[PDB]
Amino acid sequence: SHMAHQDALPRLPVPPLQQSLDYYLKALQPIVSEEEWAHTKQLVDEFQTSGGVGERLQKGLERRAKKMENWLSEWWLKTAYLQFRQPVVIYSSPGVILPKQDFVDLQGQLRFAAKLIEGVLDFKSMIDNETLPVEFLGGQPLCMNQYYQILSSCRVPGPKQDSVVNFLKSKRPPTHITVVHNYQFFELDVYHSDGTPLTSDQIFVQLEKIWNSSLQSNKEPVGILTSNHRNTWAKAYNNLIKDKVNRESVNSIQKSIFTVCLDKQVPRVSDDVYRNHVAGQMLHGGGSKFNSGNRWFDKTLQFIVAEDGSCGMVYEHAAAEGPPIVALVDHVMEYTKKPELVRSPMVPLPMPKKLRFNITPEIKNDIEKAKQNLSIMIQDLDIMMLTFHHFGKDFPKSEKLSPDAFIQVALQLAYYRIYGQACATYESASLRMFHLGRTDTIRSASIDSLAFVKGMGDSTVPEQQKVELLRKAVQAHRAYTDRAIRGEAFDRHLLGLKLQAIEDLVSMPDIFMDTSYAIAMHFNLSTSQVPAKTDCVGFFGPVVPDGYGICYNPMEAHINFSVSAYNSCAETNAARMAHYLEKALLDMRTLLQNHPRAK
Repeated sequence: SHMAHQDALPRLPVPPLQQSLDYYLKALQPIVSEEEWAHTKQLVDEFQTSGGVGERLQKGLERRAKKMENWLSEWWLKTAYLQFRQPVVIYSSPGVILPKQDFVDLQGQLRFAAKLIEGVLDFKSMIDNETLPVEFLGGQPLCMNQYYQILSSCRVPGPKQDSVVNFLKSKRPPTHITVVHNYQFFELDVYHSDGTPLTSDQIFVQLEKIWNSSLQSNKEPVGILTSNHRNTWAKAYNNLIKDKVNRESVNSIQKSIFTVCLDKQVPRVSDDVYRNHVAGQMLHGGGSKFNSGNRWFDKTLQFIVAEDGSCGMVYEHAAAEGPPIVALVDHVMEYTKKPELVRSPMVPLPMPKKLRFNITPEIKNDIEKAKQNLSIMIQDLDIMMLTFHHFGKDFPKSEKLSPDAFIQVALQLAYYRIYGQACATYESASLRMFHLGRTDTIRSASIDSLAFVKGMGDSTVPEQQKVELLRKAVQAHRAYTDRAIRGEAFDRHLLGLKLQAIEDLVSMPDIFMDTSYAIAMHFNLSTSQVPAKTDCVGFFGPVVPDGYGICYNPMEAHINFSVSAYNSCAETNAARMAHYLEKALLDMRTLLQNHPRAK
């Protein structure tokens, strides 16, 4: 946004080598054996010895920070996403379930979709004109770059690694979105010749034409191709665009401001699993016989409007970070509530262009393979949605405790109660205090959290001691969180040192081949907070086979939770985890309320 704002942003720092390594050792203590830790302790000493390996890699990073706007940006984008070859569906792109709407028929479905589209466009005008209010935290400026990467962008498959395209500020910025109904894509202009955007009224009319132009689900679901493994899709994609019309259709989709999915009616399911199924619809589409073919997962922003009133979205992580999504969601959902103005007469509108795909035996075969792969992926995903109604940010705030820290500690307690030990845990920290900053790691399994979880279930530890361990664990998490936001965390730094060595063509440092590092980076618990004003929540699959994916949005008086796991791992169970988490949150509240400070 504002040039002066961005120019005043500090550059991402390179923490002192001794600092990060000391923090690293501290974070390893609760998750590795005494034997593995003592060894890592030795490797760390060797790594930072004067004139040693680590010393040179550090200087390498320091030279890097001097020459680039952000020393970590490209590396992070490349290693975390562009080089990740698993399908983006479930394993990378987060899904979000929004408040269910009240429409009961197709007309209502199109009307809402029309309103949503207008809302996103309204948000876009602020981004285009850079009038989007600049943001701060604790009095310090926050980078606004993330906002200029979510619209008019798309991920592009590559044989070895993928890439991202962004046309928001190209010579001739896109003025159309893409609409997909019954697996058929349409190019819809949402701006009149004079630059003004179409009204919800005008949009509805265009959506009506699109719906009518694709009444049956009688076309191959080419879109489902985007849900396959990245190496597989890269090849199928190359073949797909050999045809001129296909290439043109793909191009229109890639350049579209965003995509809106008008989903088809799905079978009824028992009430107790309804939310779980809707989450599924937003994350992956539910399957080849449902709405998965009504998607283009390479697209950065996909808004989904279900037939039964439900709605949500799925965003591609390479190009989109959490903050901009939250802002867009809160803005759009409010816009959909603002009083619509009196209907001004309507002018003629063109027919939205259908983006056809010429099917061949090769493309058809690729589609069938994609259906099979996605069916396997979905069958292995175990999702449990939990609406914690007992309390929200209100209780923790009444105890002068950070709600996010409180939740993370509860999760640590729940995990320990089930497995009897702690595990590498990941929570995302925002690095927006720095120019082009994305994320760093907050490690929730710590010396203090382990002390608390153990003491909580130890009959020999007096409740008064248990409550003190609880407050220390929460305060310790809060401190880690604040340090990470200030660039004092160590995970991206250690990654940087490793990448620096790779680039310098030196032998992989021992500290990275260390078993302790492998354990440290294998997150059995991968979490994320969605601090939105809108009553919504996100979800994603676990980052490891034997892990859980836990997302939450703390509201004032309740907390929205999603817990995912893979069935292929017999040791994990989403429902069981959600149950323990609920009880953990409750037991922590009970302990605190019965053992207050002093009068």
